[PDB]
Amino acid sequence: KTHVQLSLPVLQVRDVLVRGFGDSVEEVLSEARQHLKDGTCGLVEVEKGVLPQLEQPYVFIKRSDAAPHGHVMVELVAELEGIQYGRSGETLGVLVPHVGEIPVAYRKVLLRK
Repeated sequence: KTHVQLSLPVLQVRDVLVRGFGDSVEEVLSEARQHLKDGTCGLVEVEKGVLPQLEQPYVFIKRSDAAPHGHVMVELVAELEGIQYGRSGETLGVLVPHVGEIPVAYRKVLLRK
């Protein structure tokens, strides 16, 4: 299927134990997609102070359309040293590995795969 419905655990930034997916733009998009498929991907909502507490390259989910069954359609965009790889809409948050942290909420999305 070209899209998959997921419900992503929303994590507080200071609880995150593994603060990024890897060391290159290509690796972090790859690992983010793998973790989404395996159900081991969390979401950190971006506010002042958040991104400097996480590791670059970043992987964002961004809105890709103006929302079936409650799930916002999203796509992945990576960022490294101020340059983004991908072009999309408003950021819904930054993706990180989930390794058991307790979430504050869940965010329903329809992920373009």
